[PDB]
Amino acid sequence: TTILKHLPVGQRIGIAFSGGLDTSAALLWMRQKGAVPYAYTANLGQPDEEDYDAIPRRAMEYGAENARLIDCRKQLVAEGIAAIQCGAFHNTTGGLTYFNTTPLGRAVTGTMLVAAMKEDGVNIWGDGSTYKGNDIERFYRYGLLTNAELQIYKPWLDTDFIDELGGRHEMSEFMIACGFDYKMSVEKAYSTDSNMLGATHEAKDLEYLNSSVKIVNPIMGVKFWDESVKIPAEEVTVRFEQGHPVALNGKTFSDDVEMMLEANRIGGRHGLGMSDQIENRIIEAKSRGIYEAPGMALLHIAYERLLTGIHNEDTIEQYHAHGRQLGRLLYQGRWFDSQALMLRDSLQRWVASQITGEVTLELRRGNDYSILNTVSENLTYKPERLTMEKGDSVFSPDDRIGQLTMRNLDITDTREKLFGYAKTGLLSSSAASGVPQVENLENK
Amino acid sequence: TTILKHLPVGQRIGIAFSGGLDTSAALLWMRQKGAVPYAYTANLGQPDEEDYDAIPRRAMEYGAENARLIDCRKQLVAEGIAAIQCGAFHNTTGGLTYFNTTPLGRAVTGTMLVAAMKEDGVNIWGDGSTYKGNDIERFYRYGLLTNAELQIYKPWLDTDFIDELGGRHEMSEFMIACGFDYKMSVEKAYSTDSNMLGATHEAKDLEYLNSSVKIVNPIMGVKFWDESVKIPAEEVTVRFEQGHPVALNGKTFSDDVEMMLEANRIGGRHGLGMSDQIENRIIEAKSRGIYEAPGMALLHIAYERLLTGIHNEDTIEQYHAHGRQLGRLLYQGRWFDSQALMLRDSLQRWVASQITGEVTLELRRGNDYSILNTVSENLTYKPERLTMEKGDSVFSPDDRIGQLTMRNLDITDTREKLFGYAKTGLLSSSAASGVPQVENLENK
Amino acid sequence: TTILKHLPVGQRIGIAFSGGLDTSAALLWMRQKGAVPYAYTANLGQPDEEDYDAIPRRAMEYGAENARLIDCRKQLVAEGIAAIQCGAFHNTTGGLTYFNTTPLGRAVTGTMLVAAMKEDGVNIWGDGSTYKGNDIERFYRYGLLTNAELQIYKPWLDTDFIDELGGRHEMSEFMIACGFDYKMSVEKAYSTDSNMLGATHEAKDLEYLNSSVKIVNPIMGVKFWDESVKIPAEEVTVRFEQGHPVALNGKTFSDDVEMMLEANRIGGRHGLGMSDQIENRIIEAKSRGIYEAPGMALLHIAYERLLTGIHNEDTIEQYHAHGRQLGRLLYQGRWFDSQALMLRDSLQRWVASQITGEVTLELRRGNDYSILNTVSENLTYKPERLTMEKGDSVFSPDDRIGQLTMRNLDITDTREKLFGYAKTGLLSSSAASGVPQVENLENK
Amino acid sequence: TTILKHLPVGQRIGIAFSGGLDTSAALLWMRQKGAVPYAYTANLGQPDEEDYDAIPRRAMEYGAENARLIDCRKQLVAEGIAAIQCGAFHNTTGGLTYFNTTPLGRAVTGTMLVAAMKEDGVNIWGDGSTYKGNDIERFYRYGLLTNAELQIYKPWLDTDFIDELGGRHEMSEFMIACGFDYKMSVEKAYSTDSNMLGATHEAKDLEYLNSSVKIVNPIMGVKFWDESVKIPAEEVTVRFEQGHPVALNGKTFSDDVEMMLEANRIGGRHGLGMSDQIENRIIEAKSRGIYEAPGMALLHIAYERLLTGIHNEDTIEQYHAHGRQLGRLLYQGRWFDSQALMLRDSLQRWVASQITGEVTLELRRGNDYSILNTVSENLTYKPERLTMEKGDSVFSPDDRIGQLTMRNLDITDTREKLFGYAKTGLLSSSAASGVPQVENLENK
Repeated sequence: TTILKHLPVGQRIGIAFSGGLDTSAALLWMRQKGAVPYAYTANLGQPDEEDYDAIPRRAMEYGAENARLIDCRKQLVAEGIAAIQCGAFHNTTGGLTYFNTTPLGRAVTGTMLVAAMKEDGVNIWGDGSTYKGNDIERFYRYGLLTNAELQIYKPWLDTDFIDELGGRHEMSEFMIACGFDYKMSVEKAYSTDSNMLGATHEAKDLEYLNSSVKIVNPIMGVKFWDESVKIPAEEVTVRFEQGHPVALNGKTFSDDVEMMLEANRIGGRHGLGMSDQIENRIIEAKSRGIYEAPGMALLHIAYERLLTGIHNEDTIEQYHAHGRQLGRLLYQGRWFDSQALMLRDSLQRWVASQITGEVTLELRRGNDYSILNTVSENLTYKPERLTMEKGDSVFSPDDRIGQLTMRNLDITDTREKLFGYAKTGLLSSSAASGVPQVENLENK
Repeated sequence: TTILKHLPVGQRIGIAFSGGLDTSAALLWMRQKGAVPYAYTANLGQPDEEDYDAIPRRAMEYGAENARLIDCRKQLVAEGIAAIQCGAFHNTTGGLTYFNTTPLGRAVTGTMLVAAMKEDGVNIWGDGSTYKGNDIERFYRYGLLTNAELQIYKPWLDTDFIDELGGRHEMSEFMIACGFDYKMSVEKAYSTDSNMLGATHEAKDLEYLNSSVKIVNPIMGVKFWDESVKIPAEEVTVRFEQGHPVALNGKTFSDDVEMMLEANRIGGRHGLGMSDQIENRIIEAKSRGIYEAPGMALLHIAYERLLTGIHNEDTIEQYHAHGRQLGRLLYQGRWFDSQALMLRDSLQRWVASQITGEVTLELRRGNDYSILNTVSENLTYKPERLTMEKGDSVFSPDDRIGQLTMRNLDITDTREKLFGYAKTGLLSSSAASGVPQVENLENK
Repeated sequence: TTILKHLPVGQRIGIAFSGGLDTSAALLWMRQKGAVPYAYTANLGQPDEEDYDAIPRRAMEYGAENARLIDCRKQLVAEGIAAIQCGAFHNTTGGLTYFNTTPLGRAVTGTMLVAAMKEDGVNIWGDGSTYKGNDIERFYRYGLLTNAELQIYKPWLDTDFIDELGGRHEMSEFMIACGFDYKMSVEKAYSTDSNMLGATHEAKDLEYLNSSVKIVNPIMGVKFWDESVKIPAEEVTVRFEQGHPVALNGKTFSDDVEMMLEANRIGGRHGLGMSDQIENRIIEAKSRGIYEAPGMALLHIAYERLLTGIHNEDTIEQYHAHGRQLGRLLYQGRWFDSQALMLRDSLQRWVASQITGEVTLELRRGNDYSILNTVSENLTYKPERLTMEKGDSVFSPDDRIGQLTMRNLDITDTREKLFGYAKTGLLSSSAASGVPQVENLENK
Repeated sequence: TTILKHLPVGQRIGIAFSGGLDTSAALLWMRQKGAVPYAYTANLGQPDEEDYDAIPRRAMEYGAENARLIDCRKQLVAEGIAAIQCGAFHNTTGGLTYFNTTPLGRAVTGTMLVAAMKEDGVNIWGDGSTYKGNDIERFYRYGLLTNAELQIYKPWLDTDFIDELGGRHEMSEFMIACGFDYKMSVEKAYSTDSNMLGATHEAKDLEYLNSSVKIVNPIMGVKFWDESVKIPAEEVTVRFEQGHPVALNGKTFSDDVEMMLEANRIGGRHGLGMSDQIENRIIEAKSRGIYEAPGMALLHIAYERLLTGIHNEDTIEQYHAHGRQLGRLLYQGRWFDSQALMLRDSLQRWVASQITGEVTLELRRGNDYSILNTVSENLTYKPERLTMEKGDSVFSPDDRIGQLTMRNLDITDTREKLFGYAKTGLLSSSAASGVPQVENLENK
């Protein structure tokens, strides 16, 4: 059996230990009931975390056999950069994009923490991810891809667990009954999950479509919708070498994690990258979220502007189509499946490899920015190529006339189709007024 | 022969008469050389045109046999609304979109003015569209689809024409030599083409990638990048009935043209919808443009937000894929070809028909706005459906466990593929650190 | 609760009564245990059924409250024709195709029999479809789409049912213990499911990949692989009007069911349309089947040959892409979902509507046939259009030279990309020998 | 200027010297008029060529400065194998496929012969490919990608050439007037172009759709449609290692050219792989051809059968979609463009790399064959996985019930859409009879 519904007494069980009430109470309870819990805390460069080292120590205090801090920043940023290179984003509204930051975080922690558990002889993961979300499924696959012998204990399937730690208040009472003066965090009107690529806000009041970003206190940027917050316009340069982001404002970095942290600071000052999406969950039901990803947004804008100046139309269209499809697979927890790897590897090799260049932007408030300059030794755009100024052209007016004439047979075929569609009722006429009129409900 | 290189003396020739120097000098010249020109001016609701009635009168004064004002506003707005319903936009940069406003305008005028010419027994169109642009090709097909017997005279293929009206100065001198005290318009640092769906700015200084929107004086909106321009935040509501935009700020309109003019006013106050694109022309070479489309942008944002709250994932993905493909066909001048009609009709019938609802936005500067509310009697998003509050769920925790178990065989297959790809060199390992590592250049 | 695990005593329960041992024993058992079963038999024009009227009478004899014969032939053939018009087939191997005949049959019976049950005040369906197949899921959705109040009783979830009717032998013993001298059918080396569109053979010895079509006794055609079976070559004509198949061998029919029965006879004489597929089930695991669909294959060949002579390339490619996607949705039981309806309606309206014409074939053995003639008043293929004979061409040699020159800028860009890819290691060189060499494992 | 319309007197000009009347007369004429022609003959393993060495000697006799035999077999077969691995075939009719053998041949010779010319200081190619075909465009790009300084002389643009060598008879008379007792080949009712991957037959009587394969004398196989030709059934095995075809009938080869020649012999004995296609040319007008490719067909069937037993559904669908798109690019002469390389490299790396296995077939006549066995150490199909025999399953009946329940919310949404579409007129009803009825012309 892969899924365990009862606490495996006397056995080693791993817990992805965040340090919050849920994992603190669960770890203490698992130790108290006879299991041997091992805690693993992922360093994800969370914007609202200032003391990762204190977390494993809290796990030991609550009963962990051993507690480790697993650094996942390097891997997280590497996958985030791959996602930018592939345009692996599928939830967009009016062009505004969610950068799939939670899905990227899960691909990294679901594999890395289970690998750390395996290394320690821990083959059971006590994962509390809930039954209505996407993470329960993402963690299930990533964990099993990493350890074929993995078993997953879902505490909420254990009646003994539910009877004692059924909610926040029960858990708080439990900690106190166990001798720990636990202090709960201040309640918010929504729930937040974050990593150094982005933050997601959902649930509670954000379940209502008449709530908006205004109820959120951003953790990676400023409240740009508040007129009293001063945000001076700022010029910023983003430079890539073979698809890899290497410099911001003319400066290079010791590693990609430092680069991403600076991208976040720059975008954050403006509130760049925030969006509000209604999305389709893996289970085919909709949820709503508010998102932040300042650095990812900054890199995305510059990367796409260079793409438009370097690649041909067929290639750009394959980037958009394959990237969206890849974004959906990423969201589904299938980032390492063959159908995703084949799209990601393709886009990195043939599209991203040629993205060498620099884009200059002026950032103002929120998503309001302007492109100021675009340069690249690989540009196929050239000011002289299609200019009507001066002269000297690769093709002549007579050449274009020949190209137009080559369209004649197909134009005749299309006209004949218009007559055919009018005869079969799909068009009112192939003309009337001149413009063909399609016969459907939207034709007023 | 379809294309004529010599002025057809003694024959009727139609001219799409804009009223500018080029069409004024060409019409006068064609009359002077023995042809019988007929002028057709399209009323396109251009933002920078205040006196359409004066244009046909100027055509008569310069030599037109007859001059007509053909109203194309109703048809233009109908096609613009269809484009919104279909998401028929393919040039996007970092999510910012060009609304294909010139391609829509050409589909309407290329067919309507040629139909008006045919009605008057005019079977030759003297069209000066240039040899390096997209319009020469769009007009060629739309014209021939409308009139199988159409011939197109390209003045720039006529050496006599070039010898006399080779440039702006030659044309100006010609008007004066012909007895007309012609007054040229003030020169700008770029060229503009517009209609009531949008304005495009290109050429001259905009050919350089280090020029930006700041050199443009917007004609449909304000200079939002200028801090001295005051733009108060504004709440706006956009309501649709079966995919059709029917109310703005709770008010309905006498017709769709009035609706679009109000959408433009609202978005215009904020500079909503402006973008800067490097695009691929039909001839496979790149050009650069600055675009305005305030009303189209406002409707697009609201339409997509409703789409995300109403349709399932497969359907939304077909809207994005088919809409982009349709946008490319529209740009190519193939809006009435079978491959475009089949996508447009499909999206209107099955996607747009269910878009009944209202979206509330707060518009600030440029593209910076926030979504404040989303309502629809057709929403499939419901706050109660996936909430962890209260209780009562359509599926249980045990149900989700079963769904996860059904993934086991495919998860095993994927793990086996990871081992297989590591063996064949595509992955460093199926793990190392835990995260599979793809073997390509972007892997640092 | 939608799914019921216990027999609903005293309530009306509908059974899709095939007349075999499984449904005979289940109906008798349900009556014996206190339920009130209503039997519904679908007339699907099964090739191996000679007495549909006897079935409802057998249901009454075994305990049915009422038993009805629901004719589904007209609807089945209508959906089969729609599938041909849309090329809604996704499981192909080396070009050989499975015509999704079981998925079409389920869409029709899942909706029609539940509608018949609802009409009779029966809101519970006792459906034995098994837990490992595709049908359990197809019937579940089609049933619930038709009756929102439907509950589905799965007998195999009832321990009392399993204890008594656990297998074929137990069921046979049960019938006898209940007073019925039941005579089981002769056992075969595989299982068969059929309707007038096609027959599927799977399970038992067909689970082994070293078994082949040779172990199957075809029920819609002859054993064409057996040299001793004589099959004279046969000329056949298939004619369509606006996408609808109307004549075979110059003869018309009283209705589409008669047409399809004749198509099956013609193809059947040759064994046309048989295939062997390894396919992916809805649950993401593979199964193997042997298939027959003589009439569907005959119509498919003629329809596609006309498509190639009538439609442009973009349109043909949309037919292939959208048709495959639609085939997958059909297989998933999503034939009536928005994402499927939008593809099916599109293809019927814009692709099928223009398919008017006739194709002549010579059928020999199995899939070996030749196309002998293709005619259509809508052909865009014309022998004179691209012939090098005589003369008179719509475009001239000079015109083609101009069209070639228009490719120059993009050719330069591609060459530059080849140099760029060689520099970044994706190509060995942009040349070596002359042919660019891609750097991957398949490059020997 | 890239294209030359006049013979470049005193300059070196390369000719792709086939040895037929056209290239013999053209080379002699070019020498006679003052140019310095260099002949290049591609060894393409043509099925109807028995003496390649005699060709360069004939070129010298007619006036070549130097004449070389360039072996292109290794490169041709490498690209043919890549095409099989990628399913790069887009012209299919009823599942029957054209294997893009001419497009593959042109990609290889267009680059290799121009590279050979460049190596010899020859920067002008006298290429007679005609103005109405696809090759003029394929050769133009492949040549210019290989040599940026290439100029192409089209003899048919030279009036002096046309005046003297306007047709077959004029050319024959020319050879004789120049002192060569030239003997023309026997005339056929169609034209043929071939290489070791396949042969194409077109033009003359094949321009008429009432002509058929029966007028063709196959050059790579037998006349399988002729009952008097005896073709015994034959068992054949095809084995792949990591996507590469390595053994036929249990035997390996010294190189891939020998392997392909044996594949051709095996398929040829049966006439496997012949098809008749109406296709869309690059210029958007249709042509008709008869095709042969026995070896390619044999490898394609085995490769796809293994694909279906090894890869998941998303991956197989990407293979079909990306492969067709790649086939169209190959046909267009864009095999080395970024948009093609990105699809080809992707499919080779992630799809083909896992195709290790062996398929056994029984070949009979033409396309009539049966699959007899399928084996692979990489199969994800397993007879035990979904069998209802014995027991022991990875998922239980209860697990499937949970998976079904997870569909409930989306099923409700779809039902609601059916009601919505009936209300807006797209469906007659969400039911009537039970089956939803789409409101379009094909609904009888």
